[PDB]
Formats: sequence, structure tokens, C-alpha cells
Amino acid sequence: SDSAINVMKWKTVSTIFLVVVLYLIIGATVFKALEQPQEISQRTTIVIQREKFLRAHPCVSDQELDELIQQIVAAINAGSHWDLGSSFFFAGTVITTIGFGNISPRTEGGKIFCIIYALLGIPLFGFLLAGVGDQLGTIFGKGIAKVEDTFIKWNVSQTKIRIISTIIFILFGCVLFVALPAVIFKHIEGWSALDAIYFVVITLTTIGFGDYVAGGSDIEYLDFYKPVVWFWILVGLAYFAAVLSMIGDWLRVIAKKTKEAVGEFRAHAAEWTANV
Amino acid sequence: ESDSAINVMKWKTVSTIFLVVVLYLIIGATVFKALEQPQEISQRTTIVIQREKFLRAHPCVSDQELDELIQQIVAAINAGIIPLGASSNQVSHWDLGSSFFFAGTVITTIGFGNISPRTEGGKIFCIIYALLGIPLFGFLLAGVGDQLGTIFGKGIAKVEDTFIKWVSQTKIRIISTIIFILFGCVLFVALPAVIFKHIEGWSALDAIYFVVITLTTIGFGDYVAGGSDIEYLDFYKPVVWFWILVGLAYFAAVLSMIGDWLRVIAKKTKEAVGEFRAHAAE
Ligand SMILES: CS(=O)(=O)Nc1ccc(C(=O)NCc2ccc(Cl)cc2Cl)cc1
Ligand SMILES: CS(=O)(=O)Nc1ccc(C(=O)NCc2ccc(Cl)cc2Cl)cc1
Ligand SMILES: CCCCCCCCCCCCCCCC
Ligand SMILES: CCCCCCCCCCCCCCCC
Ligand SMILES: CCCCCCCCCCCCCCCC
Ligand SMILES: CCCCCCCCCCCC
Ligand SMILES: CCCCCCCCCCCC
Ligand SMILES: CCCCCCCCCCCC
Ligand SMILES: CCCCCCCCCCC
Ligand SMILES: CCCCCCCCCCC
Ligand SMILES: CCCCCCCCCC
Ligand SMILES: CCCCCCCCCC
Ligand SMILES: CCCCCCCC
Ligand SMILES: CCCCCCCC
Ligand SMILES: CCCCCCCC
Ligand SMILES: CCCCC
Ligand SMILES: CCCCC
Ligand SMILES: [K+]
Ligand SMILES: [K+]
Ligand SMILES: [K+]
Ligand SMILES: [K+]
Ligand SMILES: [K+]
Repeated sequence: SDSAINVMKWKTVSTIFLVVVLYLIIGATVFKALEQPQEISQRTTIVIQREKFLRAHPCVSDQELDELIQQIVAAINAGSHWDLGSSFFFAGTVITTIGFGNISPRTEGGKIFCIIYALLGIPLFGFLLAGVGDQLGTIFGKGIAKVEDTFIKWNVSQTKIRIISTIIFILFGCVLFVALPAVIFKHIEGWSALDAIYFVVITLTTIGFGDYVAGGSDIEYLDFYKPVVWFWILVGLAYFAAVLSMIGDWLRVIAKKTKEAVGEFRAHAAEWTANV
Repeated sequence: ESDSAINVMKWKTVSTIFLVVVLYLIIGATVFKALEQPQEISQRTTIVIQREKFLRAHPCVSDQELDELIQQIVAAINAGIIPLGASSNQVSHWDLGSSFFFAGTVITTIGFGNISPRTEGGKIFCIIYALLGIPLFGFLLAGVGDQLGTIFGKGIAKVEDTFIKWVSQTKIRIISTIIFILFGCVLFVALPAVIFKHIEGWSALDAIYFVVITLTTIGFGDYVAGGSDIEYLDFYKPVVWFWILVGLAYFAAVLSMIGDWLRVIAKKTKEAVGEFRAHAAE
């Protein structure tokens, strides 16, 4: 029977799917909870700012303000953006699929090229990010050859120290690729503590909202900064990739334990209810 | 456990790719400023034109405070404001279902980002939500790919039988891969782009563009399906969810297929250089 196996699979697909569906639902309700209020208070005070700009400047008639705002919304569809190096940045947002999109093509040619550039770049960059991960993996693999010797000749031994080693990756990894660069961005970009960490995560997961961008504002940047941030991305993507994947297997583990633990609760209500 | 003889062979391959990437970026960059710098200038001279016609048409406005005004508008437009008087009431951006949409942009890492948290809590949650969701959604997109793969696997069991005429094994692989790309383009690129053109009002190019940008999970968010207030059959948006769920699993294989094509090109070209050497000497 071969449809027997596919019904085993589609059972597993559907349950995950509903987990995702319900993870979204829980998510949605927490975001609306967090953002609906702050959306109201920003919408009442933006109508305050508006009528206060008719009274604090009686020169402005009510009719020609509507015209200005149309002109500004029009110019949010443009904003140099496409200078010799921000177009290099842009090519970066494509092939990493971070895609901040503060900058995005407007020419139909630029869109058509971007389509081609992506279908060829996103694979290509991939191979780099695998090598970047290969080397960086054997770097930390040597690192545990040094730490899995001095702690393994004494106090409590194997099968739990794997749980200690994985902590050292996440802890040192957070420092090198989350903490240290967030501190840098705090000073250089002017972001708060939270915003910098936020920007790290959003960008290294390649979510890349682009509500925050490293380099995006009109500051003096020391000519070493932006290229250090390239290297950070190049390396830090390969880090989160493993980080996300590690979380991946943890879910697999949790899903086994929980599934069989439900089975335990079942087998003890049965023989609790047989007992009359 | 991990010798230096093989890792030197690897770091040789990493570095060459890296410089290919570096150069692919450079070529890219130069084609994009080529395409976009001009149209950035002409929009940016005519925005200074529009400016002076209401710099000096109203000198009573402080005019330091006009450049401050636009700062106050664009800063507030990234939460999403409709600051007007002939439409002062305002549909919610974090309503029941747009926050559901947003949670979608996170765990798929499309991240359009027209909407993004402002609250410190929303940022903190979003960080947690992503580190747990991006793995989770992964599992779904693997099953979604599993089923969809065995669907097309049965499809070729029907087509790899009737085209057995007086046939190779490794050459019908080249016929199969064509029907994946052909039918896949129609189901997941062409047909939905046509839908979007009608429903969203986008041109032909914009729709296809939006498909690709979104299905690769680039997700600039210069275009979004559902983003405006228009009508929305609400048959529509849930169909688009399903399209994404399936279409991500499609591009994943599509991009991966391109992946091995590069592997193949990189083999032929590497050995062709070596031949080009002994044959340019002559
Ligand atoms: C509106 S602007 O585009 O013209 N200003 C800029 C903003 C950022 C950069 C830049 O290179 N930042 C570092 C970086 C590099 C590669 C990648 Cl993929 C992501 C990131 Cl954050 C340049 C200009
Ligand atoms: C002002 S608004 O931004 O809040 N307007 C909305 C915009 C879009 C949607 C929506 O569901 N679109 C389909 C969809 C679904 C899931 C994913 Cl991941 C991507 C996409 Cl395109 C809902 C509201
Ligand atoms: C013989 C020249 C043909 C190329 C024409 C370039 C002029 C600019 C027109 C751009 C039209 C958009 C298509 C670009 C696709 C690369
Ligand atoms: C190698 C066979 C050629 C197939 C080229 C199609 C690649 C897929 C890119 C998406 C283009 C969709 C076609 C839209 C035409 C209106
Ligand atoms: C019009 C399409 C142009 C794009 C062609 C891309 C070809 C990619 C060749 C890359 C060479 C890889 C060598 C790597 C050696 C490890
Ligand atoms: C062998 C060295 C490994 C890379 C160390 C990463 C340091 C972080 C630099 C990025 C700071 C923005
Ligand atoms: C009116 C139809 C617009 C078609 C635009 C061409 C799209 C090119 C993408 C295909 C590249 C392989
Ligand atoms: C789109 C840019 C293609 C760049 C061509 C790279 C060819 C490099 C040859 C290196 C010798 C192996
Ligand atoms: C044999 C696994 C398939 C179970 C039936 C569900 C198929 C629905 C396909 C999507 C319409
Ligand atoms: C060691 C697990 C603690 C993390 C929270 C677990 C959520 C409960 C799931 C049921 C096992
Ligand atoms: C968000 C998780 C809700 C509790 C887990 C429900 C899954 C049970 C599947 C057996
Ligand atoms: C049978 C697998 C796919 C069937 C429907 C796909 C069409 C999506 C239209 C948006
Ligand atoms: C569509 C233009 C491609 C430019 C690259 C030419 C060199 C192969
Ligand atoms: C609005 C439907 C037009 C039919 C598609 C033609 C463009 C290929
Ligand atoms: C945004 C309204 C559509 C909600 C769909 C929910 C599950 C498909
Ligand atoms: C099988 C359910 C997994 C949720 C953690
Ligand atoms: C129960 C309100 C949700 C509307 C989709
Ligand atoms: K992404
Ligand atoms: K993205
Ligand atoms: K990923
Ligand atoms: K994005
Ligand atoms: K974006």
C-alpha cells in the first residue's frame, strides 16, 4: 500500500498547518493588542498637528494643504538613492532576500532586471552562504575540541555536556553577532538599545521590514563602517541560519515529547475509567 | 573528524565564489544606477519645481517650517496616516486581520514592512515571534512541498508512460523538468498575476514583479496584495494566502533547480578555462 504512506504524510502536513494557522491567530491577537492603541494615539495627534498648522499659520488656506499632501505622498514614491554605492547596497538586499526596500526600482527596466537579477543571484549568494557556514562551522568545531577536553576529564560526563556545548554557541554567538553589533549601531546610527537588537534580528532572519536600515540616514559614516556591516551580514546570516535551524530541531524534540505525553494522559484516563 | 587537507580545498572554493558574488554585486549595482539614476534626477528636479511654486506663493509660511512640516508628515506616514479633511476617518492598520497578515510577513520572512511594530512591546514580541515562527513555518512549507511534490510525481507517472515510443532514461528527465517549469509558471506566476492585474489594478509587469519579489521572499513591499482600501471580495485575500503557502514551496524548488544549473555551469566553465589555456598557447 502506497496511498497508506501518503495518508500518513497528509495527516502530518495538516496538523502542522493548523499549528501554523493557530500560531498566526495567537500572533495576530497579540500584535493588535500591542499596536491598535498606539495607532489611535498617533492618529488623534496627527489630526491635532494638522489643524494646529492651519491656526498657527493663517496664511494657509484649507484647500491648498490637501494639495501639498498629495504632492508629498507622490514623492514618497521616490524618496542620492541610486548613487555608485547604494545601488551596490540594493543588489545586496536582492540576493540575500533581506529586501529592506527603502530603495526599490521604479523604471520598468529596473523591475525586469531585478526579476532576472534575483532568480540568478539568490541561488548564487546561497552557495557563498554555505561556504561561509562551512568555514565558520569548522572554526567553532576546533573551538569545542579545546573545550570538550578540559571539561571532559573530571566532573559530570557525557550526554549532558552536549547541552553545555550548545549553550556556548548561542551565548558567544549572541555576543559576536547580536550584542556587539547592536552596541555599535546604537552609537553610530543613534538607535535605542531595543531598536538595534530589533534591527539585527529582523535583518539577520532576512525578514527585513526596513523600518530601520544601517547606513540609511544622512550621517557622516566612517569609511570603515558600512563595509564592516557587509561582513557582519555575510557572517551573521550564516549564524542565524544555524540558529533558526537549531530552534527547528528543538521543535521536533518538543513535538515528540508532547505527542507521547498526550498519549500518557490518554492511557491513564482509560484505565482510571475502566475502574468502576 | 575534520582534516586540513579537505578544508584547504573548501576555502579555495569559498573564496572564488565570494569574489564571484562581489563581482556579481558590482555588475548589478552599475546596471541599477544606470537604470534608476536618470529617473531619480528628473523626479528630483521636478520636485524642486513643485517646491518653489509654493515656497514663494506663500512667503507668510516660515519656510524653515515647511521643510519641518514634510519631516512631520513622512515620519508619520510610515505608521500609515491619511491626514486629510475630505477623508478624516481612517481604517485601522492593526485591525483583526491585518495583524494576522503582519504575523504572516514575519514567519515567511517576506516582510513587506508597510506595517511594522512601533510599540517597544511589539518589537520585543516580534523578535520572539520570529525566532519561533520562522522555524515553525518552515516545517509547514516542507510538508506543503512534500505533498505538492508527490502530486506532480504521480503526474509524471502518467506522462512518462504514454511517451514511451521507439526514449532514454536520463533524457526524459529533461522533458519532466520542462513541464514543471511550464505548468508551474502558469499556476503560480501567470494565472495569479492576471488575477492581481484585475483586482489590484496593477499593470502586467507590476503583477509579475510582485509575484517574484514576494515568492522569493525578497518582499520590498513597494507592492502589496490587499494593501489598499478598495473593495476586496474576501474570497480574494484567503486565496492569496493559499497562493503564498503553495507558491513559496514552488519557488524554493525553482530557485534550488537554478542552483544545480549553476553547479553544472561552474563545472563546465572551470574545465573549459583549463582547455582554453592549453589551446590559447597553441
Ligand atoms: C537610502 S540609501 O540606500 O541610499 N542609504 C544606505 C543604507 C545602507 C547602505 C548599506 O550598504 N548598509 C549596510 C548593508 C549592506 C548590505 C546589505 Cl544586504 C544590508 C546592509 Cl544594512 C548603504 C546606503
Ligand atoms: C493596510 S494593510 O497592510 O494592513 N492591508 C492588508 C494587506 C494585505 C492583506 C493580505 O492578507 N494579503 C494577502 C497576503 C496574505 C499573507 C501574506 Cl504573508 C502576504 C499576503 Cl500579500 C491584508 C490586509
Ligand atoms: C539596442 C539597445 C536595446 C536596449 C534598449 C535600452 C534603452 C533603455 C530602454 C529600457 C527598456 C526596459 C527594458 C530593459 C531590460 C534590460
Ligand atoms: C529554461 C526554459 C525557459 C523558461 C523561462 C521562464 C523562467 C521563469 C521566470 C518567470 C517568467 C514568467 C513568464 C512571464 C511571461 C509573460
Ligand atoms: C544573461 C545571464 C548572465 C548570468 C550568467 C551567470 C553565469 C554564472 C557563472 C559563475 C561561474 C562560477 C565559477 C565558480 C568556481 C567555483
Ligand atoms: C574569525 C573571526 C570571526 C568573526 C568575528 C565577528 C566579529 C563581529 C564583527 C561585526 C561587528 C559589526
Ligand atoms: C505585457 C506583458 C509583460 C511581459 C514583460 C516581460 C517579463 C520578462 C520576464 C521573463 C524573463 C525570463
Ligand atoms: C553575471 C556576471 C557573470 C560573471 C562571469 C564570471 C566568470 C568568471 C570566470 C572565473 C574562472 C573560473
Ligand atoms: C492521499 C493524500 C491526499 C488526501 C486528500 C487531500 C487532497 C487534497 C488536495 C488539495 C486540493
Ligand atoms: C523545557 C521546556 C520549557 C519551555 C516551555 C515548554 C512549553 C510547554 C510545552 C509542553 C511540554
Ligand atoms: C500554541 C501551542 C498550543 C498548545 C499545543 C497544541 C498542539 C497539540 C498537538 C497535539
Ligand atoms: C492541486 C494543487 C494546486 C491547485 C490550485 C492552485 C491554484 C492557485 C491559484 C491562486
Ligand atoms: C540583460 C542585460 C545583461 C547584461 C549582462 C551582459 C554580460 C553577460
Ligand atoms: C483582464 C483580462 C485580460 C486577459 C489577459 C490578457 C493579458 C495576457
Ligand atoms: C484578511 C481577511 C482574510 C482572513 C483569512 C483567514 C484564514 C484564511
Ligand atoms: C505538535 C505540536 C507542537 C507544538 C509545540
Ligand atoms: C470576529 C471579527 C473578525 C473578522 C474577520
Ligand atoms: K527572506
Ligand atoms: K525579506
Ligand atoms: K531562512
Ligand atoms: K523584505
Ligand atoms: K521591506
